[PDB]
Amino acid sequence: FSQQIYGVVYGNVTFHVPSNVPLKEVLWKKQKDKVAELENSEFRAFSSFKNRVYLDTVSGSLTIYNLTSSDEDEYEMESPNITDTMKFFLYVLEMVSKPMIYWECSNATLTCEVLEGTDVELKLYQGKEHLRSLRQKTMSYQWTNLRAPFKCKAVNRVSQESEMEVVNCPE
Ligand SMILES: *[C@@H]1O[C@H](CO)[C@@H](O)[C@H](O)[C@H]1NC(C)=O
Ligand SMILES: *[C@@H]1O[C@H](CO)[C@@H](O)[C@H](O)[C@H]1NC(C)=O
Ligand SMILES: *[C@@H]1O[C@H](CO)[C@@H](O)[C@H](O)[C@H]1NC(C)=O
Repeated sequence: FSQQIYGVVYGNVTFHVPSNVPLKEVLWKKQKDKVAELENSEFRAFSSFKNRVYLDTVSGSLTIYNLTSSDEDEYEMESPNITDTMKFFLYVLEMVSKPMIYWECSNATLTCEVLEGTDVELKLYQGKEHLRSLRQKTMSYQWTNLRAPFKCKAVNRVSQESEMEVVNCPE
């Protein structure tokens, strides 16, 4: 088992583990270090996870609260009567802010940019047409026409915001 999980800074995520036969004990590790456990009928969390994790005693599912970038990592769940691995790679992303659109009339160049966001992609549209996408926080485009306004969308795994603007240039 392997799973890709996307969380937001300061938010939380739950690593859902197949719930059938209740687990008697369960151990969660972040890389090779202990995160939390249900051992000998007692619960305990370790290091940075004390006070910010919840462990489902039935399924063994782990919930991590108040995510921070350091939390981005591979996590593994183990239980005595569970043969196979339960691996989860958690990515912690900051949400995108609203994109800004500006232009230069002289060289008919339109630029879109966005300040905040992790692994952001900017997508540009004019009318109902998707003109381009770039995995960057700034993207420029030389326009051929101004028959419709431009829409720029900033998107990442955990969020998205867009801005729409009409270009004002002398004909
Ligand atoms: C955990 O995140 C969810 C959305 O993913 C949110 O509804 C909830 O408020 C958060 N839990 C806590 C305790 O803040
Ligand atoms: C989350 O952690 C940050 C510091 O890293 C701080 O805002 C606070 O300790 C936590 N926030 C909440 C709502 O628990
Ligand atoms: C002109 O267009 C180029 C790209 O074609 C761009 O790099 C530049 O910022 C624009 N503005 C000016 C004043 O040249």
